[PDB]
Amino acid sequence: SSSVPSQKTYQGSYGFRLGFLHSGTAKSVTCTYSPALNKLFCQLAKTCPVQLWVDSTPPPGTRVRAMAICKQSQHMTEVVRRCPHHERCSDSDGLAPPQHLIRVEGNLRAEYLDDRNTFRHSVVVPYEPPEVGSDCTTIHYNYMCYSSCMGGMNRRPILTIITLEDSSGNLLGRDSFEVRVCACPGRDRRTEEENLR
Ligand SMILES: [Zn+2]
Repeated sequence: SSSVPSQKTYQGSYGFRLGFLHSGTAKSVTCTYSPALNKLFCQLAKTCPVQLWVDSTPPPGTRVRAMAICKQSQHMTEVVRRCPHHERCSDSDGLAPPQHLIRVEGNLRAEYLDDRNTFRHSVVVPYEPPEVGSDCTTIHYNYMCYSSCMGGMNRRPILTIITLEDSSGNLLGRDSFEVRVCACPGRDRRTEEENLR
């Protein structure tokens, strides 16, 4: 009735870790990642490219799961879901449950899970190796509530946990990042980094 997934970074046998575009903080950026904060800033329901880097190719049937949790210990048993307003909106892509914060864009093989025991939401896709001309695999995520949505992200720091799993669900790798969904990611990142003095 209470639990939390592990957030322990784990590179594993295949050298798994995340990467992000180096987009800077101009006002026009639709998303941007802060290395100093390990924090992705993005806009509501827009493309967030997240890169999967491995040193060696994982086995057939490997999968990539994303799940959101509250970062603070006093809230980590609370399931992260969309707020009442956005859950009722007509923004369904035909695949994602209306309550799920995290969607995958542009992948018809995305699978969405309400865990039967923990009730937590996640979205999982097949692992694909990098395409011709690329050195990493990119997943396009969408975050479907704002950080300020009460009943949703609740103005709480939220962590996204990305896990590399084998076909049976066993852990092969894990990485994570804080996520802020906001109107102007470039300005918000530069403002939060200004305090790093
Ligand atoms: Zn919302």
